[PDB]
Amino acid sequence: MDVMNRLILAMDLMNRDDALRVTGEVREYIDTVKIGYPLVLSEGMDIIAEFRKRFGCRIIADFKVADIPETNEKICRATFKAGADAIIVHGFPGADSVRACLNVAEEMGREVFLLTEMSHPGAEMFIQGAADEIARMGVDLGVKNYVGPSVRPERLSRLREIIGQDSFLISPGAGAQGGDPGETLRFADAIIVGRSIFLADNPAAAAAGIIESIKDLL
Amino acid sequence: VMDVMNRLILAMDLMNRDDALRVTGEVREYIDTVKIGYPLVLSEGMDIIAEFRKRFGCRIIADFKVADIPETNEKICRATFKAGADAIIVHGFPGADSVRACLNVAEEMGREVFLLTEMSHPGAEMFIQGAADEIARMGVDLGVKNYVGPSVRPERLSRLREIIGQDSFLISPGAGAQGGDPGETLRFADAIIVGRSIFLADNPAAAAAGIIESIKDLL
Ligand SMILES: O=c1cc(O)n([C@@H]2O[C@H](COP(=O)(O)O)[C@@H](O)[C@H]2O)c(=O)[nH]1
Ligand SMILES: O=c1cc(O)n([C@@H]2O[C@H](COP(=O)(O)O)[C@@H](O)[C@H]2O)c(=O)[nH]1
Repeated sequence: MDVMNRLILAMDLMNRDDALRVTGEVREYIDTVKIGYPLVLSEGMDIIAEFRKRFGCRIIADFKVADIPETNEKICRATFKAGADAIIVHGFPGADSVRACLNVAEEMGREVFLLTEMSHPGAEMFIQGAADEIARMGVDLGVKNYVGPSVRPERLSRLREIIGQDSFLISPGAGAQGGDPGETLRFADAIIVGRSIFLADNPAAAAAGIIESIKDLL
Repeated sequence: VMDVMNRLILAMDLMNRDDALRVTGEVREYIDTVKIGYPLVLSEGMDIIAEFRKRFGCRIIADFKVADIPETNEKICRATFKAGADAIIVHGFPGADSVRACLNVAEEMGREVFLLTEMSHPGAEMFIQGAADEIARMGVDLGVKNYVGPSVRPERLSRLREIIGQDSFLISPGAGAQGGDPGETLRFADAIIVGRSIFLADNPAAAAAGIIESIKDLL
């Protein structure tokens, strides 16, 4: 996956007008948008097709898929039917649940991203202690795309070590949650950024500023 | 606790509005509580909740297995309750802040959170099972009153019930298609969740009536 400027916009605004406007304002800087449940549950799955029509961006559906295999398969089918290029899946529910998603992705020409460790404080309670094993499970399953946390670069580095330099790694938590774009890109292929762009006084200037700060990494 | 008719919750995981409405209508004399998940919501929109309320007046549990950071969890809960869900199901494995975020929205909005502890599928044994007792204890500490645990592992369901106490409300999927037994499950759970063995039946009403007949002494 070739992500422009190593920057993925997390579009978590919950109003169609604002989401489209803000994405349009930063469109020259990105070609990849992460769309999650805040926007989808507020405006419908048809929002994905609308983003493709307006921006011709790739769409990662951040749905943190975390059900049994039967239900995971259905969620992935509905998601890819809506035009998502990729879907993010939790690893914590185990290998069969991940495989269910991989199967649908292969059938429909899409990608699965495996979420290993998360960026929030609560991730330390259960996820963190399982994360290396979840990453190894991904490797065993042939997963090529991973998500790990900007806010813990030592954990992000370990995740990179496990999956190898050939796998693709994206990372949320830079900006609002305190992560640093440049440090994160030592290990991740791309950073995910939401609020520090879409809540900024001037979203375009915010995106341009982030990119300026990592210019030597592009 | 919510008064679930016949201790039986329909898992409506059909992905077509016409079929989902037909089947739900057919079993309405037996079931007043319906679990709507992402297979239906992502296929037909959040307005499917509105449609179910309009047509059936059933309680709606939004099975969204909420599993994000606190900020995003809050947004998901707000959108879900705005659409008319009575309750939402939240994963415990992302930790206490993520659960608290959902509880705070539910409190503000006058709705309920169900905490999913252990899951029913084989993959649950890899990571979830070993965390489940602690996830349940965390729920009790946070003031969670409603829980989800697996029909297919009676021994685990019993332990979950012990942890949360007799006053907590516990619902349980895995009977029927996944092999769990309704009667045994209801030794510990307040209600069983049943999907495919009802909604794929030639006669979903007869399937529901049959399940209920088999547990009639427990009603
Ligand atoms: O560990 C994770 C995994 C995520 O997908 N995310 C997602 O990444 C985005 C982060 O947005 P922000 O830059 O506003 O903090 C949100 O959409 C969030 O749900 C995260 O923050 N941490
Ligand atoms: O551990 C769990 C938690 C669930 O919510 N579920 C949900 O309960 C339902 C089970 O349906 P069924 O009776 O067709 O097996 C599905 O909606 C599934 O997503 C489950 O099967 N196991």
